Amino acid sequence: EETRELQSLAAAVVPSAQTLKITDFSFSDFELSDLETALCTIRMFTDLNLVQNFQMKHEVLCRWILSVKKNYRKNVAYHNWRHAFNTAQCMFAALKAGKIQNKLTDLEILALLIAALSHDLDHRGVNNSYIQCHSIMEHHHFDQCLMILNSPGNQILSGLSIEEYKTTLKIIKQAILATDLALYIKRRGEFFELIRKNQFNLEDPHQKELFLAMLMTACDLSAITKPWPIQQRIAELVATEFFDQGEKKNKIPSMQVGFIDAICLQLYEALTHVSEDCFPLLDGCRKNRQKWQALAEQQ
Ligand SMILES: O=c1c2c(F)cccc2oc2c(Cc3ccc4c(c3)OCO4)[nH]c(-c3nccs3)c12
Ligand SMILES: [Mg+2]
Repeated sequence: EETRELQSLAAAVVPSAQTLKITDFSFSDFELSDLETALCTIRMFTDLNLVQNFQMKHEVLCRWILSVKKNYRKNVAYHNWRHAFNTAQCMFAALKAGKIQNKLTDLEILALLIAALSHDLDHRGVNNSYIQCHSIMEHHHFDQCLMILNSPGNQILSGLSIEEYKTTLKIIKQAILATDLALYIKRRGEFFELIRKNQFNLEDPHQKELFLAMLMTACDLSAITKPWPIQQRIAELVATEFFDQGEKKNKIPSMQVGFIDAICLQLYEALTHVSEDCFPLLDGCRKNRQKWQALAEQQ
């Protein structure tokens, strides 16, 4: 039963962030059970002071994490719980190892972590896009997020005041909507020009919101930064979703270089200017570009 999964999770000991390796940008989840990802997720909340500062009951958080996990589709090859889990893991690593934690409020951190885990809820697959611009899919991901956040027993934000709740919901909404790459493509120019001119200032509310959005995209796409054998396997999953609805290997390397140049490099370059300790994401992205390019030239 589902409630048997909850007992095991609620009862278990949550090992530290160091043991779980969740502070490392190089993190991988291929060796982890579903239960183990749920533990790493508890430790993320815990070591960001979110359980303390917003008074989350253990039983509620556990049930919430499991509800979230249930609302991804495992038959979808890439856009599933593991991608969401990894996205949140990258957010955690960017906050701790990347030293972004200090540049944000606790409400912003809570919203990003929840948004990261929720940002692709009930995704059907890039191909399976039959419904019934304005970023329609991300609106549905947020609706799912909200539906779970309001479910009996899953209300991890009950400890917030009414004002804190509405702010956090606003930030969560913005953050999930930022994972539409069309919005990323539309807003990134400003971010890059504000970093190029040395005019970047997080005290400005508009520039904070813009940064929260760019951070979300950095985490969402961070599989492109992983060590080569991890990257290859995650590329393989993406390909299974893009093709097989669940000669081929000729074109893949060139596309990966195309995607890195078009979307990824500038973002990770920009993020590194904001905080130098996020360099490993840029570095890992460059190393993967080198490797795909070598394959693209017929190695
Ligand atoms: O995460 C993405 C990705 C995305 F998020 C949103 C939109 C497009 C994307 O394309 C991606 C490629 C390029 C690509 C495009 C089409 C393909 C393909 C590879 O293989 C088969 O068909 N690589 C990755 C990753 N690779 C590693 C981690 S993320 C992709
Ligand atoms: Mg998405």
